[PDB]
Parts: sequence; structure tokens; C-alpha cells
Amino acid sequence: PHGELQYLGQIQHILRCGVRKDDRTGTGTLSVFGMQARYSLRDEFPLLTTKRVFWKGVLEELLWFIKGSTNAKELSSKGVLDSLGFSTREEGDLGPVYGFQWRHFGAEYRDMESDYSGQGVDQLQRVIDTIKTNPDDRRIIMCAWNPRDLPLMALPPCHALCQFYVVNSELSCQLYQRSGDMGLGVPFNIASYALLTYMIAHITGLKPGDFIHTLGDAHIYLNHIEPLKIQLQREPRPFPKLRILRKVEKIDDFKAEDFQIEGYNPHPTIKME
Ligand SMILES: O=c1c(O)cccc2cc(O)c(O)c(O)c12
Repeated sequence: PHGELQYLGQIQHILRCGVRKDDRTGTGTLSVFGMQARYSLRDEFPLLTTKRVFWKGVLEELLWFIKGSTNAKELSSKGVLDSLGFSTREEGDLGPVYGFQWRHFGAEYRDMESDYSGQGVDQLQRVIDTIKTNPDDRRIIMCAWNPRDLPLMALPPCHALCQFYVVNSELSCQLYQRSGDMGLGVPFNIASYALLTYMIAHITGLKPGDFIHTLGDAHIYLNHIEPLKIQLQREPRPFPKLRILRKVEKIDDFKAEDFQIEGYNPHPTIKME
């Protein structure tokens, strides 16, 4: 039985048992606390089939993140409350934000054109190195922050924690998100971290295993209920495959054309606010 049925069952559960709760901007959601789903990565790829998921932008944004870019324009050229500073956000400089954290966590930030080699902890290279040096390690963990939180406090809570896990030649990944937007973010995140798992697995000589997605505040924005009610009447189709087209060595060497989705036949796009 389909992994996508988990996602559908969770939409249904929120629209049946979710309670009203407002987000940051006093905007309204249906919310349930604590959920999880598992998607096999073995000989398939969890790109949701009940609406067409924007795969090329999942890929391109992950590449931007892997590059550690803080330049909005290095992504914008793919067509895909955070504020401080006049000349710099005209520029497109986002500050020490997003992928900066995966590749240079904790480095004093200069500008977006600066050279940061060997500055701060490279969480991502560290995960890859640990998988190679000690596959049993229970600490293969990479965190991400909402940029808005960084200036806001000391020891600010992560938005996402990712933990990899190896047994019997299989690479699994668990993504824990302190909140998840079920209509828009969640399918995008499932594909994004399954893609990352496929990349790490490839450069470390392992086979992808499971992607496990865990949420704290799983929620549906009031304005997505109706389109989601309609998405629920669609029957999932077999997940596609992801194929890597070249042999790749190092996680920074990956390019968009290294990747090819196969047998992807989704139901039409659903637009949600
Ligand atoms: O300071 C931290 C920080 O500002 C961000 C949030 C979580 C962290 C987690 C750590 O394990 C670590 O060694 C840290 O320095 C932090």
C-alpha cells in the first residue's frame, strides 16, 4: 500500500480532528500536534502524485542550499519579517541565512560575495564524513533555522532537524520539523529531503532506505481546506523513480542535469495561496 496514503490520511485527520490555532501573523489554521509518516526510497521516489509537485524547483533550491548561498539572485535566475539593511537587500544579500547554516554554521558573517572556506562548522560535510568513518553513529544530525529567528535570541531553536541512519546497506533519513504546512510546504519538504538522501547515499556508496517525516505543529491554513478536500478524492499513482545520470564524488559537484525523474504521472496542479 502507497506511502502517499499516509499524507492523505493525515490531511483527513487534520480536517476531522484539527483544532483552530493562529500562526505568527494572526492567520488561522487547523492544527494537530505530533505526526509521522514513512516513505520508502527503495526503487522509488516520494514525489507526490495527487497534485503535480514542482520538482525542478525542489532540485534547484536544494542545490542553492548545498552551495550555501546567501544571494537571493543565485536562485532567482532559476525562477524559484526577515529584513535588516538598506544597500544589502537591494543587492540581494540575505545575511547569514539558510544554507549558510548547513555549510558555515557559526562563522562571523561578512558579505554574500565573501569567501568562507574553512569557516564555521560544515554540518553537511560532517554528515557525509561520519557516514564514511562510523556508519553506526547515532549522531549523524544536521539542523536548519528559520532566518527570522537568528537575530531574535541566544541559542535559538532550529526549525528542522535531519538525522541519517544506516543499516544493511540502506540509508534512511528522519526529518523533524517544529511545524509543518501540510498543503504547500510538506510535499515540497518530503521531496527535498528524499532528494538530499539520494545524493548523500550516492556519494557514500549506499542505497537509499526510508525517509521518515515527523512534525510538531502539523497544520492546514483555513484557505487550503477546500482545495485539500478536493485533493483527497484523488487516487495516488505509483511513485516515480529518481535516476542519477553521472557518477558523482563530492556533494558540491552535483548539478541540476545530473537528475532525472521517470514515470511521473501526477494529477493536475492544485494552486494553494
Ligand atoms: O549555539 C547554538 C545556536 O546559536 C543555535 C541553536 C542550536 C545549537 C545547537 C548546538 O548544538 C551548538 O553546539 C550550538 O551553538 C547551538
